[PDB]
Amino acid sequence: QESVKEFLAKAKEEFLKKWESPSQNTAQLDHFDRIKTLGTGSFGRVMLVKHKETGNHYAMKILDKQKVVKLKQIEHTLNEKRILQAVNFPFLVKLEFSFKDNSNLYMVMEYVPGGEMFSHLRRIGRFSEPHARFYAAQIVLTFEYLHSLDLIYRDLKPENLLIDQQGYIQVTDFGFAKRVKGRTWTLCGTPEYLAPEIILSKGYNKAVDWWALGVLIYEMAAGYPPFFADQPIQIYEKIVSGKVRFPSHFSSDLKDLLRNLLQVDLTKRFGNLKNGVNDIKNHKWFATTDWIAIYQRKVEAPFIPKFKGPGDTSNFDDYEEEEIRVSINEKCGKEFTEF
Repeated sequence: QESVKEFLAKAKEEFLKKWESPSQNTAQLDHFDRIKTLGTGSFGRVMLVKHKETGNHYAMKILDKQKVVKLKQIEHTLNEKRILQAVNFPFLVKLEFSFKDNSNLYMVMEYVPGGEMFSHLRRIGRFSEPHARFYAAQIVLTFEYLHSLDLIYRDLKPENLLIDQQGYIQVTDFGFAKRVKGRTWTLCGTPEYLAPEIILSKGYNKAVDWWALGVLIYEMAAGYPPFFADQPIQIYEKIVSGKVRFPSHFSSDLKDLLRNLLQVDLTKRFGNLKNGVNDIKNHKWFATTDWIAIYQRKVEAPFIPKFKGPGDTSNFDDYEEEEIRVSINEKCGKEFTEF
């Protein structure tokens, strides 16, 4: 409908204004108190912090510049911040401030206290089809938004979907997101979610995000991913074969949708045909979904996470607490000039 076309035209205008003129240097470290480490990786961490004057809580992602350089993540880190400061959609975590110092890069996000979808899925075992469909619809609308801005996301997996106080999704971690008109070539993503054309080192496109949506829906409704194996080389063999076995408890509509998203030939894959996202939105599995009501957050969620307040960390786990050190000498200044 023209109403959807005009919504996406405005969304792209607002994105491009911030993309061309990015905000920089909008807070500093000593404006915040550190509370707890919420998760950790190769070159970065995420910490719960509290702003000292307003009392608001935030999730602060901290990247060590020297480690970003050594793990060959310069361009990816610059993509992450420039995209996050320019987007705006109900199911994306919001960036509130960004800054750098002699040692680190910082992205300060709104804190979502309900935890990762991954924790809730593994607790309960699997989601019913209605529960999986409520989350899937939010991912379909978010990919329709991002792809209309020429953005590929490239990191869909249950750990990157946080559950908010209303039981809706907020997508976090734009470390592999990129603005792409046409093809791109980098190997990135978690093994169980990789499309065949990434494994085979091709020039690939936004169709890899619709493949990853098929893996996510399968894992939500089964409890485990479709190409599961003990080591990556065996996972990759299963993916490129694309043979998939479905549990008997899956509906016939779910099986049919998943055969069309987990299509090895990217030129035949739902989301990547002449009708684009509408082949997914009009599929029988989504017949009960009110797309407008989902966007407006008017549907009652299947599940509300248990937590005590905006500073509660009980839905996240425990990590060794390490210093946030800042050198007296500036490191890697040239590489990160635009941040």
